[PDB]
Amino acid sequence: TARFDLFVVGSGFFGLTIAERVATQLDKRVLVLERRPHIGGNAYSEAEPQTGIEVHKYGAHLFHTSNKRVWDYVRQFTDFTDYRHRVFAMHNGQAYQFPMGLGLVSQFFGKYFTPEQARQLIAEQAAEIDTADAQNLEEKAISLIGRPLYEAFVKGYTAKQWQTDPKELPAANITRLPVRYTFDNRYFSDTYEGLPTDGYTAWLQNMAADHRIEVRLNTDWFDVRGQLRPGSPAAPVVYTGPLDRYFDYAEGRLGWRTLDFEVEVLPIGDFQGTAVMNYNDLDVPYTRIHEFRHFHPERDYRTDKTVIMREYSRFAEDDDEPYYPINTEADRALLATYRARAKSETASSKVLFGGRLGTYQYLDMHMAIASALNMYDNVLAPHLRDGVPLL
Amino acid sequence: TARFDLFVVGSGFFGLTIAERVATQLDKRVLVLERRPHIGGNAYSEAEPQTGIEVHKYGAHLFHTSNKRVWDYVRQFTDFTDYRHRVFAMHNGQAYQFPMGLGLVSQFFGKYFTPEQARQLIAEQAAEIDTADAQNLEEKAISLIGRPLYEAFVKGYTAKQWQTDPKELPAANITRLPVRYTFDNRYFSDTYEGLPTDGYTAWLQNMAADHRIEVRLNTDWFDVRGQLRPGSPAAPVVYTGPLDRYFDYAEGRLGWRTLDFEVEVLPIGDFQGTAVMNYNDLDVPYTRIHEFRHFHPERDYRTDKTVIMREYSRFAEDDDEPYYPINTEADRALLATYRARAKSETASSKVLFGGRLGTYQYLDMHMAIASALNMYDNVLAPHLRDGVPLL
Ligand SMILES: Cc1cc2nc3c(=O)[nH]c(=O)nc-3n(C[C@H](O)[C@H](O)[C@H](O)COP(=O)(O)OP(=O)(O)OC[C@H]3O[C@@H](n4cnc5c(N)ncnc54)[C@H](O)[C@@H]3O)c2cc1C
Ligand SMILES: Cc1cc2nc3c(=O)[nH]c(=O)nc-3n(C[C@H](O)[C@H](O)[C@H](O)COP(=O)(O)OP(=O)(O)OC[C@H]3O[C@@H](n4cnc5c(N)ncnc54)[C@H](O)[C@@H]3O)c2cc1C
Ligand SMILES: O=c1ccn([C@@H]2O[C@H](COP(=O)(O)OP(=O)(O)O[C@H]3O[C@@H]([C@H](O)CO)C(F)(F)C3(F)F)[C@@H](O)[C@H]2O)c(=O)[nH]1
Ligand SMILES: O=c1ccn([C@@H]2O[C@H](COP(=O)(O)OP(=O)(O)O[C@H]3O[C@@H]([C@H](O)CO)C(F)(F)C3(F)F)[C@@H](O)[C@H]2O)c(=O)[nH]1
Repeated sequence: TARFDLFVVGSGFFGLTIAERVATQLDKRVLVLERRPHIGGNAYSEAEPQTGIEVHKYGAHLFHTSNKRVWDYVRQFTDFTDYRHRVFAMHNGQAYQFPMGLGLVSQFFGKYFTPEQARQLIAEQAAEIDTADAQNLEEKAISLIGRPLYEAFVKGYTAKQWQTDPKELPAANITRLPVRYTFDNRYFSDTYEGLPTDGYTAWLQNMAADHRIEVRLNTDWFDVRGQLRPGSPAAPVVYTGPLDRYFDYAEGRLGWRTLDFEVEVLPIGDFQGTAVMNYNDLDVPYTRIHEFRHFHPERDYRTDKTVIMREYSRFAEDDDEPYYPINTEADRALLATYRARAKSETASSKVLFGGRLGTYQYLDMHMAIASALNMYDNVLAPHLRDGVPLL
Repeated sequence: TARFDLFVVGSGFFGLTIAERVATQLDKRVLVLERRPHIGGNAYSEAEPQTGIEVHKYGAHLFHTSNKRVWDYVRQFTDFTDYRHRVFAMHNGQAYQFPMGLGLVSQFFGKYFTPEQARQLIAEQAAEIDTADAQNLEEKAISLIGRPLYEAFVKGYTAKQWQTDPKELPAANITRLPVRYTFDNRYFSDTYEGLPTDGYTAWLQNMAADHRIEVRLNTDWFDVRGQLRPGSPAAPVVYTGPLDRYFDYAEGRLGWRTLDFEVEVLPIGDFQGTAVMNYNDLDVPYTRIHEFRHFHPERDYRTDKTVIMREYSRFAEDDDEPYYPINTEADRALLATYRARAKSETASSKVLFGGRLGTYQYLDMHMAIASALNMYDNVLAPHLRDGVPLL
């Protein structure tokens, strides 16, 4: 009678987490529908033929979390390396330590500042706004690093990445970056961090490995939901695609940013001597450059070639794949509307919304996985197992 | 009849490794004689009363090795943290990335150099000498980092640390430092690295914990060897004290360097924002400064106080404790003599020589432990177990 117990739209970390938990902990059959030719969403990786180096096809993916439960969960499917992510910043022909630390300060200001002297210097340069009263990105950034540093490393980068007035961008975007007064130049500040030892695709394939999970690549949910759902009428639907696209943009177009990549194999062994180099100056079109050999130093790749990737940012069109939610005031207002329509869809046909795209949220991998675990624990499992309504 | 099966002089890592292996693997009674009030030699650590921060009393101790067997052995007695040692260098009022890397190069030379451009620049500045033909420290350093960088970060530091012409110092001293053309500023380049989770003293106390091992603090071997050895005539002696001091300096005085430390608790939470800051300029008397809170960031120490330690270097006197072997041509010549007298002592009264002091070798912890394992495997064990002579 009932073919599946649950439909999941999208095979990203949210979708796979949901699909894995349901199938493995509740002994239920889950159908996962993926539009792309591969699973894993933007986390999908692929070895470059010439060099053998693993390439994060949709931009650099670095896993990190302070959530012990998430860390323990993800380690069920993959090992993690010793890698600690660091970023350098290119400004006026000089490579700077990054982000905010004694390294960045001493370089940019020409002399060594003690932790105490550094705190005083920034406090002076952050006088025009206090951190608590920070409404947007521009105000919050200046309140944390000061206007001179904001001018040189934030204002330009933010322009290329968003093409939106920094006074209209959320403050949460800039607070993704740690603000320190030590020489610690770790780009993240979570307890647990590392790269998947055998790569991202292996990790992802292990999450969807269970026999009760079926994944259909090259399949849009909208093309087949008419045919599928009557086959399993009681089965709920977890949707992780673009939230506005789901309702045919009937309330308006949410602001998204999309990315274009240029992948190039170079006849030299080392291009920039580090994994990610940010480009903060507007005299260059790309936001940053990835050199993927530096992601996995524990592996010994060939030393005569190397793979680099330039990252370009622009507004997402109707045919584009959305990467970043812009989340301006207008966007947040429009989101509130779709939230209501999504809330209605949950009660009318048991359709759930989650993930970066499904919630218009600037989510990372760990945040997406944690979110999926919460939806499983508090919503999905009680429904599928104990009959409880989804609301 | 026979009280002990082996005498060990000195409770450093060599001595303890020897004592542990013999007692634990051969079921033999070992007496360890320590002159100091504590075990562990220079690796002894101690919590500072006000702050609670662990202080490496005899200078910063960072464990690292590429030897899998050593790593597996030491982990039997302690856990290791995630710590990766990094050093910054102070020169003309600016804090530099260190050692040789794209960080140091781009800072000191004012602009960003690509890995390829960096290799070319140094090759030009290292033209006066090729690395293979490097006889001493000065020549080897210039051949690896170039004369301008040698002038600014090596020549001055080496003067304060050795007070000896760099043309008379061994090349092995400068090759302790990694030479890179990436942004990797890890001060070491071994596979395994970290700090003892519960501190060095706990680690050391676990190695000497066995009931067949007796350690006598506050005891000089020379004071009691007359009384002890007839109590166990068949028992060999492993000596890890100063090699020249053993023979009453009868062949001459080996050149040593000793260290003086200044420990100060400051009413601020952070002094330099990093564990070790080198001071390469001669306008300051100390070689470097340690801030021990940065050694263990995983621990949460108080943020209103901090412990720092200034390191001063000088020649070791007859009453001083030797830290570094200088190993000049004259020193190596004198060492050859003591080697012969030591070789004679092995055949006349079964006295072995090992460790940093006992062999006049610039040894690290892992090298000292590896050395002790080799002496156990190839010399001590066959003797104590299979009667084989020590030669
Ligand atoms: C450039 C970049 C770098 C990042 N780096 C990091 C990092 O270093 N560390 C970190 O923790 N996070 C990072 N992130 C964030 C992270 O990638 C996201 O959290 C992650 O993609 C979460 O997956 P998601 O489940 O929200 O689904 P997503 O992976 O965003 O994709 C889900 C899938 O849904 C599918 N789909 C959509 N619509 C349909 C449909 N109609 N029918 C069928 N399938 C559909 C898509 O094919 C897509 O594959 C980065 C993001 C970007 C853009
Ligand atoms: C400032 C400094 C920093 C260092 N940092 C590192 C580091 O970061 N990482 C690393 O791997 N290595 C480091 N080292 C090197 C390391 O400390 C040595 O390898 C280590 O001390 C090895 O111990 P050892 O067994 O050779 O004996 P040592 O520890 O040098 O001491 C042995 C003991 O013999 C005892 N003794 C001597 N004579 C007598 C006697 N007549 N009677 C009784 N007892 C005697 C002494 O009391 C002494 O305690 C550092 C060394 C110094 C000086
Ligand atoms: O140099 C910078 C870096 C960030 N920012 C601002 O901060 C915002 C968020 O930065 P964030 O680094 O998290 O951007 P992201 O693409 O979401 O993060 C990604 O950036 C990669 C890389 O290490 C860093 O270059 C990454 F690892 F893939 C990432 F962190 F996921 C960004 O939109 C900018 O407005 C700057 O202004 N300047
Ligand atoms: O900045 C430097 C550093 C080293 N050198 C030269 O290199 C030689 C050896 O250096 P090395 O760092 O191993 O000296 P060491 O005291 O044996 O090493 C110790 O130095 C500590 C710290 O991190 C680095 O400041 C340490 F960790 F404790 C150490 F590595 F054990 C030194 O004698 C100098 O001649 C310089 O010229 N300049």
